[PDB]
Amino acid sequence: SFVPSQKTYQGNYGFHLGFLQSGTAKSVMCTYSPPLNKLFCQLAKTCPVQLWVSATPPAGSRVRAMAIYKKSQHMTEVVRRCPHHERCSDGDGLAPPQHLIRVEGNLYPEYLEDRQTFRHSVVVPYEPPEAGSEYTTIHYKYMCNSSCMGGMNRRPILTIITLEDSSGNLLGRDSFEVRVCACPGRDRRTEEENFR
Repeated sequence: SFVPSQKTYQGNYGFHLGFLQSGTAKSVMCTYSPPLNKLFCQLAKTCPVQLWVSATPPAGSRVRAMAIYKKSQHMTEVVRRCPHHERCSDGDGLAPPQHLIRVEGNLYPEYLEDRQTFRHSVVVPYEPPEAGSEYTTIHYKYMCNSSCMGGMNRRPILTIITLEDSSGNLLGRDSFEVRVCACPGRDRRTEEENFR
């Protein structure tokens, strides 16, 4: 499958991502590492992701989330949930069972499959920040740990977030690596130490 672009592009609206500082306590369900530009999260737990812009994009703007494998040998393979998780009864009535990335806390998600590449993505309308806020938050959930294919260790993934207009045209792009794991706080500390 043709590999989607992962090139960061702030664009005309200075679009980029942000993440709350969550620390590395073993109780943390989701934590982001700036040095690794990597999100560590527990299976099916909500992950707040921040959207920042220098100016509000036009009406009808949309935000798409798509996962792609990080290893070159895996890049052309569509990221899907493991057969077991897909068969698991955890559906919310909105997301097809095969989708790895889901949105929580948004009334308007659209779960899509590209007719050519077969890649999945989930899109929600872009909304400006709430009063007193400089960013907008979208809550994502990763519904599979890829345990059936060697886990995140063998099958690391990246999430590509794109700001788009109502017709699907690119307005901005950013991305981050994601590791679904048992103890996010522990994994981050270990990987950051290893990085050093």
